[PDB]
Parts: sequence; C-alpha cells; structure tokens
Amino acid sequence: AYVINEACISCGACEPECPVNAISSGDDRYVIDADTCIDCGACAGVCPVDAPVQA
Ligand code: SF4
Ligand code: SF4
Repeated sequence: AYVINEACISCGACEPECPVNAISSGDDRYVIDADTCIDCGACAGVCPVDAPVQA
C-alpha cells in the first residue's frame, strides 16, 4: 500500500489518476484504500508535494 502523508495539500490531482480508484477525498488530506492499492506509484508521480509514500 501507499499512504498519503501530512504534506498533502488536498489539490485533488491524484484521485482521477489512480488506475484502480483507490483514492478519495478525506478530512484533512486525501486517503488511500489500502485494500485496493497495488503500489503502482502513479499518485506520487502527479503529486506536487510528493505526499504518497510506499509503506
Ligand atoms: S500507488 Fe497506484 S494503486 Fe495505490 S493509490 Fe497510488 S495510484 Fe492508486
Ligand atoms: S496530488 Fe498530492 S497533494 Fe494533491 S491531493 Fe493527491 S496526495 Fe494530496
């Protein structure tokens, strides 16, 4: 799983780009569904602040 850390500025750019729709808007920051994430790294590639990190 990747997890979006506290650097997220809630820009929303990563949500459309997840190939398996694992990202949604949450309170404070966006959230990854760890039961769907397949570690592709796409969200980190479109993140301006590089908040998604592999855990
Ligand atoms: S790593 Fe890939 S599968 Fe996991 S949330 Fe980011 S874009 Fe979606
Ligand atoms: S692209 Fe980065 S800052 Fe923008 S919502 Fe996704 S994780 Fe947060």
